[PDB]
This record gives sequence, structure tokens and C-alpha cells, in this order.
Amino acid sequence: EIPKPVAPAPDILRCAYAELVVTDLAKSRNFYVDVLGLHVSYEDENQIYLRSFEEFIHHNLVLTKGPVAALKAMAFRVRTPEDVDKAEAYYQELGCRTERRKDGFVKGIGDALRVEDPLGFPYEFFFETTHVERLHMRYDLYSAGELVRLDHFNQVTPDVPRGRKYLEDLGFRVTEDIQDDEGTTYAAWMHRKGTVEDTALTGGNGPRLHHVAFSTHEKHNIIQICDKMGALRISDRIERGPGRHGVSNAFYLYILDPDNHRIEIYTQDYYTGDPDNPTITWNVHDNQRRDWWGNPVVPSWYTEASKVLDLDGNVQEIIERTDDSELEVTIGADGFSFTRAGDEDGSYHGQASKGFKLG
Amino acid sequence: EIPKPVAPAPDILRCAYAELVVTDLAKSRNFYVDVLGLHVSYEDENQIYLRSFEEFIHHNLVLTKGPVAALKAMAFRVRTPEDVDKAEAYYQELGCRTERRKDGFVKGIGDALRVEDPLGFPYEFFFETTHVERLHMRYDLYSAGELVRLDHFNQVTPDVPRGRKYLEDLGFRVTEDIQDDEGTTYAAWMHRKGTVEDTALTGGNGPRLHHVAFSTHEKHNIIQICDKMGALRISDRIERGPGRHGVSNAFYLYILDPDNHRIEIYTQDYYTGDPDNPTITWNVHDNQRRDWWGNPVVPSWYTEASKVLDLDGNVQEIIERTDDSELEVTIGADGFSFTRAGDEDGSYHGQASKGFKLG
Amino acid sequence: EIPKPVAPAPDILRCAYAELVVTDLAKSRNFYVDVLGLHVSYEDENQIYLRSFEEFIHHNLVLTKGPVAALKAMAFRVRTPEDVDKAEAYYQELGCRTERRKDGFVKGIGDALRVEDPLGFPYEFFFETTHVERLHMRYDLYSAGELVRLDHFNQVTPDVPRGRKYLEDLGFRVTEDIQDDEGTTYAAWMHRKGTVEDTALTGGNGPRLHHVAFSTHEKHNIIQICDKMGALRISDRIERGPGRHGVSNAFYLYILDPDNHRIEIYTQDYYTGDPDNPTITWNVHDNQRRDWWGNPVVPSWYTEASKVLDLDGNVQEIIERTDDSELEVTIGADGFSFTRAGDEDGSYHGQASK
Amino acid sequence: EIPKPVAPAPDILRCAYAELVVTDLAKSRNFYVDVLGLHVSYEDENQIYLRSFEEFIHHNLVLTKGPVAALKAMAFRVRTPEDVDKAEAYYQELGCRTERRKDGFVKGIGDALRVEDPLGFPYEFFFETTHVERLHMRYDLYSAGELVRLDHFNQVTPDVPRGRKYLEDLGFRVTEDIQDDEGTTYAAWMHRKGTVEDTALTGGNGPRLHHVAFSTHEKHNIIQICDKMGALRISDRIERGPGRHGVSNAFYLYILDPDNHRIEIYTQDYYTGDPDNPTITWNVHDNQRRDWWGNPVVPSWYTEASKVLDLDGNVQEIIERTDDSELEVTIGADGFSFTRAGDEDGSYHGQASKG
Ligand SMILES: O=S(=O)(O)c1ccc(O)c(O)c1
Ligand SMILES: [Ca+2]
Ligand SMILES: [Cl-]
Ligand SMILES: [Cl-]
Ligand SMILES: [Cl-]
Ligand SMILES: [Fe+2]
Ligand SMILES: [Fe+2]
Ligand SMILES: [Fe+2]
Ligand SMILES: [Fe+2]
Repeated sequence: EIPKPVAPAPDILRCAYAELVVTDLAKSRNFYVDVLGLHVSYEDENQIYLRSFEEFIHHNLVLTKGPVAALKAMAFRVRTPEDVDKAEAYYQELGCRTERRKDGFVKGIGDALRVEDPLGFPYEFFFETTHVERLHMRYDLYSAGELVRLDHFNQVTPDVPRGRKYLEDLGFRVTEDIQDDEGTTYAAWMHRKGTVEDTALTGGNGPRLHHVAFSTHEKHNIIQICDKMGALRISDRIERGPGRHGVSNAFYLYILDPDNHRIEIYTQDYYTGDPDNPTITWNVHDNQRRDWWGNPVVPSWYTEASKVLDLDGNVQEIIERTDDSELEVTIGADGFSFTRAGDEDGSYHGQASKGFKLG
Repeated sequence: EIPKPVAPAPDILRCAYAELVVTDLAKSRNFYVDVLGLHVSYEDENQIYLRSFEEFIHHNLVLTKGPVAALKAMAFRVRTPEDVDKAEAYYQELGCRTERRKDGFVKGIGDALRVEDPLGFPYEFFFETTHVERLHMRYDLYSAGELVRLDHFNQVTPDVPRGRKYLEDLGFRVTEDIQDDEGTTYAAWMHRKGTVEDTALTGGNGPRLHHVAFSTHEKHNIIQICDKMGALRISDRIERGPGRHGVSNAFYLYILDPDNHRIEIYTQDYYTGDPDNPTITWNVHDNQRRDWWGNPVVPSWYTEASKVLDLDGNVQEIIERTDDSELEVTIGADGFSFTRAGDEDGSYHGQASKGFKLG
Repeated sequence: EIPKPVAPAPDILRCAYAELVVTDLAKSRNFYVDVLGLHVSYEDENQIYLRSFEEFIHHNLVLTKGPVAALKAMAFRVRTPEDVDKAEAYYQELGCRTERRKDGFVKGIGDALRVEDPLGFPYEFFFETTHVERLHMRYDLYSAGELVRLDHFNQVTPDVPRGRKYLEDLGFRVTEDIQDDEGTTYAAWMHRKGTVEDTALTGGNGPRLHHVAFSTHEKHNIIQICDKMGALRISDRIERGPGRHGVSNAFYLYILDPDNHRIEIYTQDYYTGDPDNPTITWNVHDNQRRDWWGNPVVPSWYTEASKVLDLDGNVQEIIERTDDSELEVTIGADGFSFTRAGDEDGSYHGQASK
Repeated sequence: EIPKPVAPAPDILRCAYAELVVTDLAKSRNFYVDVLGLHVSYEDENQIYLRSFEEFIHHNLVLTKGPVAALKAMAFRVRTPEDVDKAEAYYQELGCRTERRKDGFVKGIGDALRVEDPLGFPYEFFFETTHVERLHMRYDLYSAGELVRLDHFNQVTPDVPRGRKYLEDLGFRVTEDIQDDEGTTYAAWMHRKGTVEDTALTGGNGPRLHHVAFSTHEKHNIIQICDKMGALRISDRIERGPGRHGVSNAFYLYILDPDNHRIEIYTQDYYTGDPDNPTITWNVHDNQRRDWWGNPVVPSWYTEASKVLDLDGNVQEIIERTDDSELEVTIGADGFSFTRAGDEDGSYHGQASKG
């Protein structure tokens, strides 16, 4: 169990950007710019800096060329310059390695702290950032599939309660979770900015990065991404969806970048900013918890996720989950799911919903 | 092979209504009225008469209580009273059983002919119908999932080219179809009213009724149907979707009524009313043909369909398809499909797309 | 009254394209391509040929450079090649001037008949046209404001009953109209393809072209056109809307091109294909007939419209409407309208709504 | 000028509910429940307690039968019970009249402080509230016009800078405003929850309540409200819109309840939670600032607004604005507005846009 420091936690505002290492920068650019329509803040031979339609900070996504595709940093913006100092002190007390750069790790970020957190994830905390033209009313640029915000990250980690307690001490509040009747936690969602999530924990081998999520204004915008991917004959890069979530109540889609980094497109979750916001716990065997319409969760969604780097740029070693596997208990050979609690009708034994089994 | 009569074909306007036999009228009422929001034109202990939001004829759907759930009639409106006489002459020349009732078979229909057609299907042809209040501007009644029109029927039959040729002689024009490189036809779509389909043929054991389709105004209306069925904890009655079709380009959903009759909800196909409307043929192994986003077709979609009745109310005997099965050649153990023709990446062998095999 | 020819009417499928004369081709191209997103089928230094997202015929709009902005032709597709011969015999019997070009008037159209019709409008009838790539599943090209079909034309003419009867003889069926209790007709809508309209008649001084209409898939696509025009700081070229129509029940917007040609964007009217489709008549004083939400109709919408050309390319002389004016009877100084019939609450007198 | 207290400001989370006095409780019920689809948390013969589709606190709107239609309270939720003590100390030092009830003023609210604030408005601050079934996934109940959240209030007040400085001290941050080139401020928007606004100030005679605003998920939900009101033949209770705002960038509609209280329906503004969120200032003569599409703003939108009560239940006296009037300088007889700055084409002298 990760102890609560004496030092005060940094005041985190929100998730702000991710730095992803990619193997072919031009292929990646084609995906995030030509397919997804993200706005280029800066680019050169080594990096692409991208932002969403409504962003005023320099970027929400940095693509960095490197030999091994991986998450290099998931970056949170903090409330003041002094909060970056607080972050350094807090993580030092946790016994974590930290690196401080007064002039930033990436362009358009100033004083920044990166840490190898207790779950092995590379986090950044910063305040200073270059403001850019906020494109929120540039409807001359607006795409039929326009990505308007960065919304959240999702992390794969083998011990969800351990992580959850650490994120609670850092000031994140859990909005929803998935548990069973035998004491196992499979997933949790937690926030700072008053939406369902800024980060989320998914039970599995880790540290790995599950996805980064961007939002759209309306559901039809998500449908358009799917439609465009069909027209580009890259529908094989739609992993799962589109759907309605149980957890979060958002309409959603998961797609895969050229290095298999998973991106979620999301819209219309709900307000969580009250401190006693009712926490919602779903049972892992409820077949409406992940897709509210009951559609089956594709097995790659549970098994595949991105490598993460340490501060030297080396891939973090994976620690195997020993708690029960959500895949196995729901759609594997001994799995079970229900539509209506206690009703045998609409239940699934040892296979997925809608007449499918695991490939 | 079905000969083309010397007698003139009736001028068919559109699909107009279906009569389905249902086993429990109150449970069927709940589904069609309380879940789906269709509007009651007439009802009693034996039947419920339903119409869509923009309809002016008496009804689009008649639920008739009986012992065996089945299609009893699929009805087309013809242009003039004289076309009913033409339908009668045409089918008598084909050597089909016909029955004529000057005062209709169901309420709100007047002079009508029912026929056991050459494919075993119970067709009705009529002109006269009782006009009712057209609810098209009754936004005080409009539901978030409102069904606005009847769009089409889909019929299962063993020999698609044989049925197609017969429908062409009747004046239906083929818009899209699905074939393979060795000359098998798996499905065909054909219209009179200048949309993609008024009826459609799906290759399989027949005669059976695949579905009846209603349209909505917008894609979010279809999303709401899914969302409501989740809230009612009947997501197990969502069979397939929602999706974008390849064939037709419509946004779609398939759901199952209490007797397992399949209902499609559909919106935003394209104009086909020009006589040289370009036909579109798809390869059966193209994994974007049915769902444009490459999502897998649930196997029940290929295997299950409603019984149909003859003019005495007995179930029509089923005849086995001997051409190749669409299920088997795409998603069965020996099936295959592709995202990009010729590309092994994004292809599926011996299972469905997205990492599933047959349950 | 325009007599019915004994010659059979051509079988008209739908409205197909308009040829608009424009004064500055580059400015016009910026509006129809860069702002509105129509797809180029052909261009050169004299003309731009444009189509909507789901079209397979060569074009829905031809922009032709010329000295005076005007409608040059409103073209209907007919069902077979022989229907062009029918159209020629029909308009000849009507006493109208006609011109037949076996290889077409504009690129991508074959054998074509143009006429000065009895209302003074330049109509074209054709069958043959060059097919192009139908872009209906080209979602890589799809705009947030995408125009998906050509829907209809709207003509300004002084005597609506006279024009309506002429159109009915040609096979158009009236779907909706606007009348008063005194028996005046102010407008009528009529169709061939099974929607509310392929053309429509607006009472006023004519012949003038009121607008050309394109459809979108959804309401949000119309919203996006407005939002884009705001970002381009040309919100002054939004004339009226967005709104819900009473007549037609369609969601709508009216905008002005650089020569003040009016374009409607339109979605979600209803099916009219049955021969006994119920006809709806609105009262001219009903403030929900034009905009269902009761928003006022700007006077420019009633008074302004495009010149039309004769077959020589000269402007057609205009005839003044002598029947009552819809403008005057609803929003002029002696006009009125209501929200609920016979209720002075929500009524407007000598004054527009709201 | 309103001084800044030595006492620390309460930590305000968001606008939470409004209490509106209405004259005919049945007619109001019909509007808010039958037309608009709000959900009943509690009702009796004197009061209806309503909530939006995604709310879990007891209510977002209280309709209270009374003899004079008016705003009785605009309530903000604070982060902790001790924040209600802070609000009490803060307003006392301001020399504002306060009243504190441990068991609340309305049903479903616990310990609560009401104040007559320095602008004459009745604010409530509370933490304690009765939790109710969150209906956010009750799509069996979801209306085609569904109102999903309470978004904001908008207040009419004569001196916008005076008001702004006071709200800033209280911890609200200004996101957008409307000024001219002569030093006048006509309007300002400001927030706690990270949206464009929790409350907003409109320059005018006041204190008056301009409107209360509810959100929808999508733009088509607002369009459905208009379509329904047409079917119900009450399109005359549509005041302004639907439209796209300049300020806020939100899609919007303004409608009027049976006592003429103005309700806005609103969707899809942007995130403002960062402390250095760029402030946007519009010029008052910019014809895209209120409606981005340049549709004219009807003069009733500028002149009409609801009475507000003091803590005894009496109507607050109205103080006249002496700063220039937004109405007069844009759409009055000597008004002006532009489409493109510096372009005569698309400008309007002495009248509203669009004819
Ligand atoms: O403004 S109207 O409701 O009369 C109307 C209805 C349909 C149209 O296409 C139109 O331009 C005008
Ligand atoms: Ca268990
Ligand atoms: Cl999920
Ligand atoms: Cl399909
Ligand atoms: Cl405004
Ligand atoms: Fe997520
Ligand atoms: Fe279908
Ligand atoms: Fe029109
Ligand atoms: Fe507002």
C-alpha cells in the first residue's frame, strides 16, 4: 500500500497532453492530421505537436519519433508555478525518481517535472505553456469529425485498489468503478476537472497505456469518424464501437494508430464536480456496464495496450496481474454475464454476447 | 424460371404495411407502442393497427393475435383501383392462388387482392385505404426515437436470381446486390418509390420474412432506441448494430420483437428514381459491404427469420438453399473476408472481424 | 389560362440542375466551392460545373460568366430520350419559343430542349447526361455542412392559379399552398419525384427566380453553414433562418451568393408519392405557415429575386402582380398575423412578429 | 466600489438551483413539466421541486406560489459545510443582511445561508442536500427536448464593473465581456465550475433576473423545443433564437414562462477551468457578438427581466443604469452595428440587422 505523504499534493487542474513515441512520423501524421483532423501547432523532422479545436495551450498531443513506440509522458497541468515544486516534493517523499527541466521537456511547455510514479507510469506536471490561437469558433476549419478537447487517459495496472488509493491521496476522486461480489476491483475512473475522468485504471499487466481520449461535440461527429475510416478503407483500424458506455454514460469509439496506440473518441458524459458526487459501482458480470447496448467487448480491448517508458527512455518492465481477469470472468471459457440480474434469459455462459465467442 | 406474363403488371407505388401474427397481443403492444412509440389507428382484443409519424393511410403495421407467429401479409399500395384488377390477372396468368375481397382483409383497407406468390410469399395489393390524421407536425407527440415512415421489407428465398427476375417483371428495379467472383448471388435490393429498397431478397432457406424496416429522421433517433432498450434492460433484444450499411449507405439497427420478428430501424439512404440509376455490386468477401465500419454480422442475422403463412393461415413449407451460404463463406470456420481487396492485413480467415469467432 | 396541349406531356423525373449567370467567376467559385463545398465536375475560365454529394449525373449547378447576373436555365430531367421530342412538340403547341441542341447547351448534357415557357421562364428538358463518380460514400470528402442533393426551384410569378394549372397539365401535383378566405392564392408547391416540391410558385412580380434549394442529411449540417458564415464574417449574407417551415415541415436556411442569387438549404420534408397525397392549405395570416416557430419573414425575402433570361440571353421583362401581396397583408402597415386563430394574444397588426 | 473582505471567501462549486415565485402553480407546472419535461422531485399545493435529467441533488428549480412573480433565491453549492460559515462571515463583513437556517429554506436543502448581496440579489449558499435518483441513464424517460443540467443565471445590474470586481473577489473568473471604445462595459460572464458561466451580469436597470439557463445534450434537442412549442401553438412564447452565441459559443434559445420569467436553453460552450483562461472581449457594435449569425436581438430581450425579492419577501427597488444602453447604441434610432469591422457593407445605422 502506497503511503500518504506529509507534503501537500500538487493542485492538478486536468489532463493536458500526452507525448507518444512513434516509429514512422509521416505515417503517424497522416493518421492524426489527415484522418482525425487535429491542428498542427508545430512540427519538424522529429516531432509533431497537435491540438484540439477548443484548446488554447500549445498542444494536447506530441508525437516523437523513436525506435520503440510507447507512452513517453502523460502530462497534467497544475494550478500554479508553485504546484510544480509541490509535485517534486510529494513524489520525492513517495521515493520516486524525478526529473526537473526549467525550460520544459517538449516545445511550448516551460518549467516541468517528470516522474516515474509508484505504478511505473511517466507523469509530467507543469504550469507554464505557450498560448496559441484558440480555434473554438473557427468553423471555417471545423471538420465533420472534429476533435474538440482532450478528455482523459486510461492506464493498465495490475492492482487497481493500490493505484486508486494513491490517486485519491493526490486528490483525484473516483466517479465509477467495476467490482465483483468477491472483493475484486477490475477498473476505476477518477477525476480532477469535474468530468467522469482525467485518468482511469484498468486492471491488467502493467504499466501500459490503454488509451488517450478526445471528445467531440455530438454523437454524429463520432459516426463520421467511422464513416471516414470506411471511405479510406481503414475500417480494420476501428477496434471497438461505436457504442454507449455504461460507465461514464458517454458515446464512444476506439481506434488504433499506426503503432497500435489506442485512441478513444468520446462525448456527453456527466458533471462530477461536487465533492460528494455519488460513486457508481457496476458488477463485472453486468453485460451493460461497458457497452450499455450489450455489444460484446472485443478481446484485444482487454489484452492489448501501449508500452510506457521510464525517464531514461527505456521500456518499463511489465508486472503480471494476479487478481481475476475481466476478460476471463465475463467472456472466457468459465465466464458469465447477465442482462437482467437473476434472470437466466439474456445470460451468457462461457462466451460473449450476441452469438460470438473469443477468436 | 418464372415467365413474364402477357398481362400488364400492376403499377406498384410502395410498400405500405405488413400483417404479422403475434402470440401475445399485450406483450406485442408493449413493444411496438410503449418501447417503439408507434401510433395506434385502431385496436381491440384481436388486433392492433399501427402507423408511423408521417403516414396518412390507415396503418403501416397490423398485429393479429394467433397461434403461430408469422408473416400473414406483406402489402403494396398500387396507383389506381384498376391496378388491383391488373394484379389479379397477372398472378392468375402466373398460375398463383389468389383471393380478392372487395371490402378488404384488414380494417382501413378496401378492395384488396392477396396472392401466394411464386416464391411462396403472401403479397397483398390494394389502392383504397382510410385516410387518418397525418401526425408529421405533431411535435407534442414526437419521441426521441420516433419512427417516421415505413421503408421496406426483406424476404429470405433460396434462389436470389430467380426471385430477382420475377420482381423485375413486376417493375421493381435492382439498386444494389452482393455476389462472388464465381457467379453466386447472395442478396439483392430493389425499389419502386425511388429509395434503395421497397423489398429485398436475402439468400437462404425460404420463404421466410427477414425483417420489416422503419425509418427515422436522424441518426441520433436510432441511437436513442438503443439507449432506451438499455434503460428498459432489454439490450438482449438488440440483435445487430447500430451501424452504417455498405449496401444502401443507411444508418441502421436490428431489434427483435416478443415473437422474434426482426425490425430494422434505418435512415439516410439515397435517391434511386432515375431509370439509369447506377447499380452497385459488392463482393461477398468485402467486410465493409454489410457494415461499412467492418463490424461483424451476428450469425442469427443469417440463420433466423419469420415463418410466412399461405392464404389459409397455414405456415408455408420451407425449401433449402443449395447455393453457397453467406455466413459460411465469410465468418464460418472456412470463411474469409477482407478490408482491402488483395491485402492480407485487415483480412479475416475462419472467424469474424474484430477478434470474434462464431458462438 | 394556358391551354392543355393535345400533345402528350414529357415524363419529368425531377429537377436536375440550374445554370446561373454570375459576374465574377472567381468570387462565385469561392462561395459555391470554398464556402458551400460543392464538388467540381468541370471548370474552365468561363464556367464552373458543380454537383452535390449523392449526385451521379454530371452536375446540379452550372455557373456561367456573363455581363448580367440571372437565371439562364432551370433544367428538368425526363424519363427517356423520346421525352425530349415530347417536350418539343408540347411547347411548340403551346406557342412558346424553343431551341433544340442535339449535343446540349452545357457540358455533360446531351440532346436538350430549351424553351421560354408561358410564364416567361427558361426551362430545359434533357435525358442524356455524362455519369460521374457518385460521391455518396466518400466520407473522406464530406463537409460538416455537406450539400447532398439538389431539391427544388422556386419561381416568382404574378398569377399563381394560372401557373399552377399549367404545371398540373405537365404532371406536377400540388402538395401545399397558401390562400386567404377571400380566395387569393399566394403560393403553391408541387412535385414529380415524391417530395414536397420540385418547383414552387411564389406570388409576386415575375418571371424571377426566387431560389434554388439543396438538401443536407441532418439539421446540424445547416447549423454548420451558418456557423461557417459567421467565422468567414459574411453573416450579412444569411438572409433568413435557420428555421422550421410550416409549409413542407422542412428545416431551412436562406443565404445570398455574390450576385444575390438566393440559395435555400433544406432537410427533412415528407413523402408525397401517393396520388391521393393529402393537400395542405394554410391561411396567409397564420404566423406559423412560413416559419413554424413564428419568426418574422424579412421583407427582402418577398421583394428580392433573380432576373431570368430569354433564349437570346437577354433579361425577361417583368409583369407586376395585381393580386394581393403576402407582404402587405401580413407585415405591411394594414397587415396582420396570428399565432392562434381568433386570439388577439400573439397576434401582430401593422407589424411583423417578435 | 465594493471592498474586498479580510474574511476568506467561501469555496463555491457551481450554481445549483433557483427559487422562482409564480402566480398560478398549475399553469407553471404545465410549462415546466408538460412542455419542458423537467422531473418532479417533490410537489405539493404550494411548491414544485424540479430537477434536470443528470442531477443528483434534490432539485435545480423550485416554483413557489406567491402573489408577485419574482426571483426569491439564486443558490450556489459550496464545497464543504464549513464554507457556509465562511460565506456568512464574508457577507457580514460586507455589511450585507444575512439569514442562516440549519434545516434549510426549501425542502431537500440542509444548512443554508441567504443574503441580500451588494447588488441587491438574493443569493443562497449551502452544502447539505438530499440526494435523489440520478436519471442520467433513464432513457425510458428521455424527451426529444430533454433538459440535462442547470447551467447558469444571468443578472441585470446597472454598473457592470462594480459588480464584476465583487464577483471576482468572491472567486468568480471573467471569461468573456462586452465593452466599447469609450470605456463602457455592457456585460460580463464569469464562472466557478469551468464552463463559460455560472452567473453573468447584463447592464441594465436592476437588480432584476435576466434568465435561468438549462443545458441539452445536442443542438437538435433545442430545435425540438421550438418545434413542440409550434405544435402546441405557443410559438409566441419563443422570444429569441434558436441561434449560435458569439459570447460563449453556445447554441441557444430564449423562451418565456407563464409569469414571463425567461428561460434559456443552452448547449456546447467550452472549458474555462484553467486559471489563465484567455478572456475574450467583444465590441458592443459587433453584430456577431450575441448572435453569431447576425440575427437581430429583439428589444424585449434588453428591456424585460424578472423582479427579485429581498429576504423578507418584498420586491427590490430598481436602480436605473446611467451608463450607455446596449439597446440604444446598437439598434436604437442612433444605433450602429457592423458585420466586418471597418466595412460599410453589412453595417446597420439606426436599426437592427436583417431588414
Ligand atoms: O417559407 S415557407 O414555409 O412557405 C417555404 C416552404 C418550403 C420551401 O422550400 C420554401 O422555400 C418556403
Ligand atoms: Ca462472484
Ligand atoms: Cl468500456
Ligand atoms: Cl446488412
Ligand atoms: Cl446573447
Ligand atoms: Fe476511456
Ligand atoms: Fe433492410
Ligand atoms: Fe424552397
Ligand atoms: Fe445565458
